[PDB]
Amino acid sequence: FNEFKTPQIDPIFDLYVAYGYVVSLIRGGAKEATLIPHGASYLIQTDVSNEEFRHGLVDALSSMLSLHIALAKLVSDADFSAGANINNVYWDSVPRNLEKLMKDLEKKRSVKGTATIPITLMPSAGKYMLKHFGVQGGNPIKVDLLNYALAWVGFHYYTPYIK
DNA sequence: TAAACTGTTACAACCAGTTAAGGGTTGGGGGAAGCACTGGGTCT
Repeated sequence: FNEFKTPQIDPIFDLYVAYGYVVSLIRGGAKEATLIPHGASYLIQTDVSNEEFRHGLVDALSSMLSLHIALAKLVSDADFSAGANINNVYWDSVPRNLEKLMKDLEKKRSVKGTATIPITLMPSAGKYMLKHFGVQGGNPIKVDLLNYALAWVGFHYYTPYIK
């Protein structure tokens, strides 16, 4: 077994990245696996280290890009781009994020940077956050690229939305 | 000089007959179903 560790942020985005983990594992096999909910941890029990998790993730990401291209800068009708996203800036940030993910996680190498977190994935996300008196010039909260992609795939594939 | 004795207190028939107990006609029209105010990202 591997006991894939999942960081704790909030039981909305954390459940989204858990959905991404479980969908990536079920994509490509991963038999005799289970999901153990720990309030917010939402851990996975599977007997594999990393082969089929990569296979399922790349398959799901290829399907993501295909759906984005099929749907119509690079605004489309995709759920993960404009079907649920309320910001016009997201309609262009999602294509570039997916393109960067394609350029990064295809030659068997890890990620190198991070990304912002949107309202749809986590309602508690915003560029203005106070610490003691006021807010900063940027956003202290950041999400890893792999975690961001898994949250995106979980949001588009699992949670339902009404527009 | 006395102060109603007694059989009797209605019988019998019958105790609504029929007919219909709404007929019709319309069962919300017609408008609107939040107007703004608060914008979140990515860059210089």
